Amino acid sequence: KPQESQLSFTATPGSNPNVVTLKNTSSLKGLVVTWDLGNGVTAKGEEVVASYPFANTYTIAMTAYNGSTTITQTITIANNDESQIEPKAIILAGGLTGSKTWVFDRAHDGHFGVGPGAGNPDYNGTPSWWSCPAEGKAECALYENEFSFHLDGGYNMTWVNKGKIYTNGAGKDKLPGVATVPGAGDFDVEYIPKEAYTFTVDGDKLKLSDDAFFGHFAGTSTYTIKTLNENELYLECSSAVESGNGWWYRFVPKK
Ligand SMILES: OC[C@H]1O[C@@H](O[C@H]2[C@H](O)[C@@H](O)[C@H](O[C@@H]3[C@@H](O)[C@H](O)O[C@H](CO)[C@H]3O)O[C@@H]2CO)[C@H](O)[C@@H](O)[C@@H]1O
Repeated sequence: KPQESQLSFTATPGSNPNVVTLKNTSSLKGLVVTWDLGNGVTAKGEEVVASYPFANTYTIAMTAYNGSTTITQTITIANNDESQIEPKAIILAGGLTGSKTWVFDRAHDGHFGVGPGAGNPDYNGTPSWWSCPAEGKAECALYENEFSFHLDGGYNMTWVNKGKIYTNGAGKDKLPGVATVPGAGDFDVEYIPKEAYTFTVDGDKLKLSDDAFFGHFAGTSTYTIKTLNENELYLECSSAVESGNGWWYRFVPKK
């Protein structure tokens, strides 16, 4: 078996420093070397390239075979690479650094609503059963739920509330927390968010990790992005607890 002393490699950042060339420099000749690039990718070859969209420290492992022996180094990637990051994620986060908090558009009509959902034969693309007037859900927990997006190591999201989410009878029946009836009707349900979440954006699909939802519980973590720009995030979702019911939500930046 190779001796940890016999083995070496270089990790050289390119003109794009998020793309790193890994080269076997070991004191023994014609070993077979495999790599763990620290980013979920493994490779085999004397010289391979690794790409890291996100600023972080990463552990690279080279394994030489004659037996097998493994050595590691850490690399620091200094800055997020916009060329390898989902563009809509950067709008959600307000940029490649920092964070951006989004809140219900409570001051304008139509920031929450319900209608035939996209699989329903009556779908018309709008919350045609009920559309919330400005401040219509002031008297419940709905507007206390705020969502922060940030690209600190990955597609990260922070969910803050004051310990409650808003839902209806169908939703309350799927959640363990105590339910209360607030001034706006339906149900507040005790629900404490996890300290950290992730998200994915694939085309117009926004998915939240760990069964998260945008303050209003309808049994799904999948949203359809209808509008996303620096001033507005307009979402549809399809209820998993009331077949064929669709919900609409409009978020704007926290001021
Ligand atoms: O048109 C029949 C259609 O109605 C669905 O139920 C709707 C109902 O029409 C809406 O009036 C109702 O709106 C609720 C608001 O009045 C309330 O103030 O706020 C809550 C949100 O907190 C609104 O839900 O919504 C229900 C859907 O939840 C039926 O479900 C559907 O089967 C039927 O075809």
